[PDB]
Amino acid sequence: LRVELSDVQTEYYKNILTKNYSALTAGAKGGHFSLLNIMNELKKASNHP
DNA sequence: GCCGCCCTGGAGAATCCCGGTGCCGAGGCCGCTCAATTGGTCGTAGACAGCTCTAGCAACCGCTTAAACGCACGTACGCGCTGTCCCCCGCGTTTTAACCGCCAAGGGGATTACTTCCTAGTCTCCAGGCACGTGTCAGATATATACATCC
Repeated sequence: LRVELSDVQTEYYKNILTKNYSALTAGAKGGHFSLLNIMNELKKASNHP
């Protein structure tokens, strides 16, 4: 069963794939986003934001 | 009538202020002058691309087991109080040497300019030392088997 993505999933996917550390931080107080293992973060974004 | 004592006024000298002129610190100007700038040439340091192989990383598993953690108890030590005595501090007095200003000549060392030559950079060629891989060999280790012996 192939299902589409939400808007949050799509914006997280384009933020990870076109790396946007300033945009990926946004409202986070810590701001510690790790983009080592890009494809694992892509799978995490495809599963749940 | 003559002589001595108290009260009050104007002129001579000291002081504050201002102007003209000379001296100290600093900045503008000028002159030398050597090092930064400009322009041109060329070699190569590094950026870029490409392929191969190994380490790291996120997130999960499973097993073991030793380290971590929590708790209770107990007692040793940190800490506070008190005494005591001794040694350091404050002060007065006396000494003394640091400090500054002086010879007296001479050598050491910093510059400026010059000469010379030995030695280290550079280039070319070559060979052997270092790094890596492997065959072989002697010392260390484990067991197979035979002989003396106690029950």
